[PDB]
Amino acid sequence: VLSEGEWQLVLHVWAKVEADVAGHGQDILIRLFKSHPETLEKFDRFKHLKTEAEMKASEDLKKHGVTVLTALGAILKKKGHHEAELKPLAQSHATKHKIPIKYLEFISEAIIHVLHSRHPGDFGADAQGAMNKALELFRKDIAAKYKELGYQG
Ligand code: HEM
Repeated sequence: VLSEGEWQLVLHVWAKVEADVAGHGQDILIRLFKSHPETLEKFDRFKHLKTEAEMKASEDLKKHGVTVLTALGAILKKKGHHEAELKPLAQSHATKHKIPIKYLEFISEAIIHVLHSRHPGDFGADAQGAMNKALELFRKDIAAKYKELGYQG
């Protein structure tokens, strides 16, 4: 359970993201795909992309980055009271997209890295720890739904 002070740190940096949702989504997906290429293989939509320059030039990838970060921002702004938002995401990512929990750990690392690059003054260690906690809570609650459905592994 995050404290109120931890949530304020999370949402203070997140408010900085929402000024350029699409640029953050590109950086985060690109980092994810470069750092963990098995993740790219889960997107039929993106698996033709073989270079970082091709990734950066894809408008469809940029669109999907906005989809991802819009869903995550709606979850973070619930401060843990996010059952209604996680249900459908857990269900589609477990049963349709077939995304292991571990890949959610990978994208959490990419989110943290990109927020540190773009917002260092609002993402010192206290905020990095709080955001780590927020993303861990996201994964914990998604993993419980995966387990229900038979996909925790
Ligand atoms: C912060 C974590 C994530 C969030 C908030 C998120 C959010 C979303 C949303 C909102 C959609 C569209 C609606 C739906 O299908 O449920 C989507 C689609 C999808 N997601 Fe994620 N996602 C996350 C992580 C991942 C990861 C790590 C992967 C793969 C490694 C992944 C793979 C996919 C795929 C394959 C689709 C369908 C894309 C398409 O072909 O249109 N997601 N995600």
